[PDB]
Amino acid sequence: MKTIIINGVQFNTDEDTTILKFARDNNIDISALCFLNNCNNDINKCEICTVEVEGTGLVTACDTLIEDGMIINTNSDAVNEKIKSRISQLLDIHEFKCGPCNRRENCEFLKLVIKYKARASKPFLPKDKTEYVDERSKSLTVDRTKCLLCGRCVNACGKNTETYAMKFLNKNGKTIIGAEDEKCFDDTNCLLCGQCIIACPVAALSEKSHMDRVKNALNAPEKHVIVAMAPSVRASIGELFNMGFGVDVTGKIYTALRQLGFDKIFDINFGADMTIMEEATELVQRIENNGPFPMFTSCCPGWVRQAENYYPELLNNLSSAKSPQQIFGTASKTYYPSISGLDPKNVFTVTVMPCTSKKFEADRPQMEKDGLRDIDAVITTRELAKMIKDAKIPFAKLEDSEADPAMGEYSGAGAIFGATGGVMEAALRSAKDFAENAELEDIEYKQVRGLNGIKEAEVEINNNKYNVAVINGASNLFKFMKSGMINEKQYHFIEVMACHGGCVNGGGQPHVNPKDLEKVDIKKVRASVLYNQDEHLSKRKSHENTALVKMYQNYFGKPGEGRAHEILHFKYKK
Ligand code: SF4
Ligand code: SF4
Ligand code: SF4
Ligand code: SF4
Ligand code: FES
Repeated sequence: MKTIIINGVQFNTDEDTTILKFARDNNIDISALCFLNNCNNDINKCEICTVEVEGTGLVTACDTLIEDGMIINTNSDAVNEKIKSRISQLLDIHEFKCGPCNRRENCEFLKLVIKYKARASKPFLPKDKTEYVDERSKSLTVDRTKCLLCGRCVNACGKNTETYAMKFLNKNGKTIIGAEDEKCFDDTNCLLCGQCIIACPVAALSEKSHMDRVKNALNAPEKHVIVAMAPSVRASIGELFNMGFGVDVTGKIYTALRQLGFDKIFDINFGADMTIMEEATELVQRIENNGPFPMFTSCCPGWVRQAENYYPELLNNLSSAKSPQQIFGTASKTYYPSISGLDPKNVFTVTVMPCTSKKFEADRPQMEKDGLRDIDAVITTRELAKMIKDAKIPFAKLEDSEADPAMGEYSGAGAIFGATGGVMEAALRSAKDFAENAELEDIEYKQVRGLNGIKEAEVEINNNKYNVAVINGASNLFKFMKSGMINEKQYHFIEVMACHGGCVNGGGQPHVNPKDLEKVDIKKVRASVLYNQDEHLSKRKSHENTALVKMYQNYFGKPGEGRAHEILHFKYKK
């Protein structure tokens, strides 16, 4: 029993832990800023977690271990004035104009300024932002008038991806963050996964806006504007409307989209089922052809960039199926006209994604046919929330509506795509029926679910054994390759997601404050929505999607051949 005193209350504990963590454990208020992902900003520590230890002085609670005999005061005048001082110093480098700011409603810094009634010694009022802003990327943007130089993005990049594509740079004698050599991120090894954005406490890192593309298309009378959301959006956007965590808001989204004026409400889960039709078919062909193995998924553009940038020799092993977004988009410019009378050139296709890398994918030059882009705009979950709020739509009390079914129906296999191992599970449900010419009732592959960084399973397909792996996060791809794990056995099919937890933890998702992250397992809670959908859907195999089956039978023919192979696939040369 360590005996410690905090603010004159006695605690007895066997724990070995920091002052911050014990304080959070025991409902004692200590502020923190740079501490995230189980670090601090090791050079240039923020000191916002300052406390007083009697007999020692002011210490940073986030990395100071409790010890027997400790007497700690978290709220003395000397403590508070130190913290207020540090915040004041940050205000001197911060353009404090919250009105038009994209983090106005959930900013960690604003909360601290209010809490400590901090004041700049000199307001920072840059009158040329162009010098502080980098909007070159198709996916990320930087506004250094907001940057606290807290290093959370640098550490998050390193931990989540191990690319270290986000760096501290010396620019003109001054420290900034940015890409290697202050290049555009896209021109570096960066995956464009946005985990750096998710780690940022302020509006310094953001997604590259596609809001003007959307606005202009909705305002163009001749454009017919389709919208379709990713699996994960329905499991997360409610967080930005005060509804809490793990709330299924699918039906409210469809209603909001109609109120925003979109012409057709479809769903990327339909594209997920399409990807499975193509990719399960391809896997069966590879089985019949004795390879080449392994086949890797190709639906995560962060992973595609990782392969391009670090494992180009694996590109010909990637599934040729387009991702759900791009396969959907392709069909929206071909099949959808065929059942509507729309001129394909007037269809404008918008997706809503939990992802920043999806904007790069959509903008890839060859992701088009007959001069028509597969996908014309990609907005993140955050961008859609802003749109809904700007339109004054009372989201939390909307009535549910349904999608337009022709490219809107989805199976429970497509529904689970947004969680790590979801693609794998979905794919196996169709590949085993396909390979065995059977309709199997046993379809749950729990072995590939959950938050382990690398997962594996042995699957029997048509009386032979196959090995599959699920790589959960870009850093785990590096581990899997570098460790040689990939050689313990012949792998046949491998899912890779760049974001840990899969797309539910993508870089376009709602920010979560670090204290909530401490009490809510965001990856699991968001994923649970998706798995619950699967449990209640009447179709749980992609090839049982009735609108999809109609689409292949009337328009595309059989997967992996004919029209489908010719326009629903994409291969990477580099
Ligand atoms: S980053 Fe935060 S404190 Fe700074 S202007 Fe935006 S909302 Fe205000
Ligand atoms: S987008 Fe991903 S890889 Fe690039 S700097 Fe951010 S966290 Fe690192
Ligand atoms: S961009 Fe954001 S996370 Fe990175 S150092 Fe600046 S304030 Fe911190
Ligand atoms: S895991 Fe999903 S959100 Fe993350 S980069 Fe890949 S596609 Fe995007
Ligand atoms: S939160 Fe402890 S030094 Fe930054």
